[PDB]
Parts: sequence; C-alpha cells; structure tokens
Amino acid sequence: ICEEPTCRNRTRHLPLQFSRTGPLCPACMKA
Repeated sequence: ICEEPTCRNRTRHLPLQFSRTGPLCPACMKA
C-alpha cells in the first residue's frame, strides 16, 4: 500500500489520529 508522498498524506491522516505514531505515516506498516 504505502509510498511516501502518500504517507506524508497519512502523516496528514496522521492527524487522522487515533494514533500519535499509532501508526501515521512514518509510523506506517503498509507495502
């Protein structure tokens, strides 16, 4: 799944925060 202008986007999705690195998105376990 995860490449890193997508994770920067999920880092973004990181303020999609259930997670403070729980994981977003160099918290990412994706691809």
